[PDB]
Amino acid sequence: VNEAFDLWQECATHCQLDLSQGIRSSELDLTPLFETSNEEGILHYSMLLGEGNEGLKLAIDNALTLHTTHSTINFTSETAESGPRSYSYIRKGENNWSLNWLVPVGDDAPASIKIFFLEQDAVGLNRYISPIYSIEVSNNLLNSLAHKSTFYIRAFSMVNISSAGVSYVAAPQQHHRQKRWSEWHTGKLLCFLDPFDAFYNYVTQHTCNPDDTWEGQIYRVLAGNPATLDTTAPSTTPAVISHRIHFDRGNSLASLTAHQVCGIPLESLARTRHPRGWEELNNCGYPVRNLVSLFILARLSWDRVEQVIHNALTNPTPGNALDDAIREAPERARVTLTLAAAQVNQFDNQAAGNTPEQAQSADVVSLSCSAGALHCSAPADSANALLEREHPNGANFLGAGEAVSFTTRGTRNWSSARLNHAHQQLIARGYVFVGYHGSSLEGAQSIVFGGIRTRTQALDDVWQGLYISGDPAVAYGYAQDQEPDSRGRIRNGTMLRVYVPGTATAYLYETPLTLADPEAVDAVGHLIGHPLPLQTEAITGPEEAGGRPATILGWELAEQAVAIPSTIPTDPSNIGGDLDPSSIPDEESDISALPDNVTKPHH
Ligand SMILES: [Mg+2]
Repeated sequence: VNEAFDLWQECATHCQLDLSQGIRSSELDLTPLFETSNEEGILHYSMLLGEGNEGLKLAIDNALTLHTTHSTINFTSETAESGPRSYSYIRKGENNWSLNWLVPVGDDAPASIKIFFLEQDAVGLNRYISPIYSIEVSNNLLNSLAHKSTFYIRAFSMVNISSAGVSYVAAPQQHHRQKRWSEWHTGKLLCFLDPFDAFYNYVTQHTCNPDDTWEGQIYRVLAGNPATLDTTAPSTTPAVISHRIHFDRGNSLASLTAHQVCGIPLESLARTRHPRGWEELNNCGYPVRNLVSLFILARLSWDRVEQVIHNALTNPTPGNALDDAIREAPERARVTLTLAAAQVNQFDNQAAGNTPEQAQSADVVSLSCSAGALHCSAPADSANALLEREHPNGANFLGAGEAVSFTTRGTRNWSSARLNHAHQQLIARGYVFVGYHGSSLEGAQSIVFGGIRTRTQALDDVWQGLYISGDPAVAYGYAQDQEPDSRGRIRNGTMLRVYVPGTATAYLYETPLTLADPEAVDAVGHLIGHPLPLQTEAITGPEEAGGRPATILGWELAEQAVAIPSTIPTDPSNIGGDLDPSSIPDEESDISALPDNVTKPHH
């Protein structure tokens, strides 16, 4: 009796909802107020739960069910095809919290909903956020949640609901489809929603980039009276935001790897509503994902990727699909499988329970790292996920111009003027030039558009990291394919410039000892104040005895470094040749002053 209520009328402002007579339900009917026909954008459903928000069962249709206690918010969600999926959030707050869900609208829009909990301080200001949970659901649920759904609430006695309603923001149609939804699977999602932009700024100390986060799109209420203005606690301190991404297809590791190799937004490799086939996906995205899948099907150790590639190129099994896939694009296979192997090793080391094989289908957790902070600590509840740290990369610093791409005939759309502008933007953001990195065309695409990240390397564990040099002639030797293809051919590659955040300048060390020399290991340990390997440090020294300098960035520093293209071309007439110092533009030499490296330990 009197089960029914009207959330968007009675609880728009405030309602004390009676739970004493058993279950309460409200139709959330959007059909009168919003026609999803010819709309592309985001529905943001929210309500604030006050006193009596503990010991409740909440539901949206039969699709999403939440259980609340004082210390936890637990939920189970339906998925498109993989069956139900359960998450437990340990509360960071003790007072009110908002239930938020995002429903993307449009035939071309993403095939995931977002769920997240914003916890307030004692005085009712937004202070803490849960992980952003991304669930790939059926086309039917995506459509229904944008039309009519029912909200159920039950105790086991009343609950204070306020600011119940729904808002909408249209996707910007001036940006092509890939770019348009690029931040759907990042913490910058919060920058799409007017009430949370400043929350993101205060918690991450990163910009809400106008051109990447829909700035200027009108965020408007459709029903009820939801929170639209910022009410962020002014005392909010920096903290890592986590975005947990479920892949219904079970191909998370392959999709993550394709994102990192190709520099393609992770959303583009997610579930599609209707079979898509973007030019960037058919050329790089799908083939790279497919190579990881074929490697998994071969049942080979991730420790052996470089020997599997070598074997495929020099002593292949004819008609073996993995060998043939490697042979088609060997250098892409090197970048692809050494990235996936590093991700699998990192996953394995996150928990005793974790196995290489659980990595294949694990959720991705995207971490919004705090600007400048040298360490980006993962939340405890991310230990069962594939971690990717969001740091600015080269693509954020290319500035205005046509699309930059890497070819044997040279870097496209990359003038001295564009480099000077990029350099100026980097030093204005406190980044410091540390040297040149030579890579393959595919290596450059990955590092610039995907970001620098750990790859497995055939070398001593203690000397692992990104190998660069202050001397562009050293880098130049690596600015080509790492090994020949199946016909014994090597392509020229790309010269890159590498910049570290200014926060790392005290950890840029130098020794007269030879890098990668077993006899230098204890002396380098003494210099950096702990045994190798390098963490958030770099070491500079002779490449070989008496030789030219090189620099190793520890992988944890390298992740935070930015690579942009050099205007030093690779000469395709003289593949394997020495750098002609006459091919170095004076405008580049002028911006290439190197740091004052630390030569004695701090203590
Ligand atoms: Mg915004």
